[PDB]
Amino acid sequence: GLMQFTLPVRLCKEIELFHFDIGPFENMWPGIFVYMVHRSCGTSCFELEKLCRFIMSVKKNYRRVPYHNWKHAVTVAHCMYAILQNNHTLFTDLERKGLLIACLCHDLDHRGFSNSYLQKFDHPLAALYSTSTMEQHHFSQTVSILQLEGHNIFSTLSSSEYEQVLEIIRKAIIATDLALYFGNRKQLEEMYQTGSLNLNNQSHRDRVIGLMMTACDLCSVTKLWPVTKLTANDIYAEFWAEGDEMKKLGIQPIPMMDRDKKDEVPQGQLGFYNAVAIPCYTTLTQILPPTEPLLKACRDNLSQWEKVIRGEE
Ligand SMILES: O=c1ccn(-c2cccc(OC(F)(F)F)c2)nc1-c1ccnn1-c1cccc2ccccc12
Ligand SMILES: [Mg+2]
Ligand SMILES: [Zn+2]
Repeated sequence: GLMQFTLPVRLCKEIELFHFDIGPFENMWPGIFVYMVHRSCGTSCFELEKLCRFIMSVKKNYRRVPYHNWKHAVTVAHCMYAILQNNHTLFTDLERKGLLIACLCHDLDHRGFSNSYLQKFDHPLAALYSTSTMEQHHFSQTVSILQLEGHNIFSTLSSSEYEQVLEIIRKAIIATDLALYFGNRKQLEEMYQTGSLNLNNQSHRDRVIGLMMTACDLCSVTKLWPVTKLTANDIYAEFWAEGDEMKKLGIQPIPMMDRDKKDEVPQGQLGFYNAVAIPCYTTLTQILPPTEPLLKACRDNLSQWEKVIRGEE
């Protein structure tokens, strides 16, 4: 109860910023996460012993893939922590508890393959869940680990609150299906411009939480250029592996995933910042003004990719 997790000075300060990188020391990421729960939610909200057992089982269930790994889980949870701390009074005690857990678990047991590949391979998970295939898996895994012994970190919640928080986590995880993002932002933009957006409408909160989730999940594009540049390697290493597996099924993959078309990447990153990332942080800044740093940093990197194309690096 009196055991305040503290970080070294540079981490204690840099962690409050949106562009924080959690660094190369795996063994520190669990301390970083707990520190974020304690600051974001209270020393009270979870039982330190049960939390630690839960974190470690979740770590154990992320795989050794180039990008969709434990480090991504904790990076996405850090961004969410940054948003919650910069919007201190907009969110309930339960949302804060559930949203940091949703992010840590959002990519549980990812193998580095898109829903498309699962469908074209005819993976058993594609029979079980037709849409948002991996995302229903990730939630289903979160529920599994919650149900292990000494792992129920929500035990002190009523039956009501327990169902509300698991329903926050489910929508949160589902919303990381980028196919769902496009229509979700369209609707939030229209509600905001015609002034009908209302954070008491549970239907509207749900949409806003989904957009935060897209924003946290994309947050590699909001880091300082050297971090963004080096993460793109990890992202594309998974893309090229999936393309290889597409070719193995007798299917020319889209160029994004074709490793023979490495040369087309910088223009592909342009597409994605213009079509996906910039729109995402624009609409999110309109709803939650204090998240502006993510937009600025995203623009900064869009600009860094244009420099790549113009042979200035
Ligand atoms: O640089 C990029 C170029 C293209 N896509 C992309 C486009 C279209 C569908 C798409 O998802 C799919 F691969 F499942 F098909 C990814 N994403 C990124 C990117 C930047 C930061 N994160 N990130 C992501 C990399 C890999 C899975 C991501 C999943 C969701 C959001 C961002 C994901
Ligand atoms: Mg995912
Ligand atoms: Zn993710």
